[PDB]
Amino acid sequence: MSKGEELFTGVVPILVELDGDVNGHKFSVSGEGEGDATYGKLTLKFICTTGKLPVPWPTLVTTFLQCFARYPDHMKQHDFFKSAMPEGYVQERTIFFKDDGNYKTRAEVKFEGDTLVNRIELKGIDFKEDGNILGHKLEYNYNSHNVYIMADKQKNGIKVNFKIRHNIEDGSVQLADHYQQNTPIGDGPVLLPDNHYLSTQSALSKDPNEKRDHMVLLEFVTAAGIT
Ligand SMILES: [Ca+2]
Ligand SMILES: [Ca+2]
Repeated sequence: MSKGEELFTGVVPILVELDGDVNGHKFSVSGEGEGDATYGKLTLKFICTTGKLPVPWPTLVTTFLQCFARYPDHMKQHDFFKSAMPEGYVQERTIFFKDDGNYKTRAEVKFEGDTLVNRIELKGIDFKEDGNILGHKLEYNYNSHNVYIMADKQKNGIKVNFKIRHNIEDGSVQLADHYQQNTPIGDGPVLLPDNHYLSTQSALSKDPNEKRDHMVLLEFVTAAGIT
């Protein structure tokens, strides 16, 4: 019921490009993989191209593709993300790390030909030198979360909020509160959803032959909350 829905019935190649500055530490990440929205499935490999990543890889997972969520057929009228394609959407976030600094991000997600592209600028400030982020105290793992979606009708987009729980090496938890807004790039109509959420599961791993600083990500994203 959108033109965009049909762009995602098969396997779609994905590119991710991020430039970051966290407390003056500048870095870039390039990612490649593919997405199969029929199964809510994402498989991606990220590589830090400027050397060693200066923050923990788990802190960047949410920044590095919600147009690949599997929306059940009865919920397809609530898929804002695909409806903005191919022209795309801007995805903006503030991520507040409890007792620590914050990330501000701006992403443009759209098709470049047949390839779905996520281009990101990230700015992190007020981080603690011996905090869990700059001190690299977060485990290389990931929890499952619900991301809550609301229409923003006076902006023709959506508002999204959720809390990520990052495991800390001492057994504790680093909360990362996400405030998110998405707005279409083009001028065409989009689908404005009723309230609902995306259930997310993610698995981080390493490529045994890769010597560069990297992250392999397997994700499943499923819309829910409307019956
Ligand atoms: Ca450590
Ligand atoms: Ca309605």
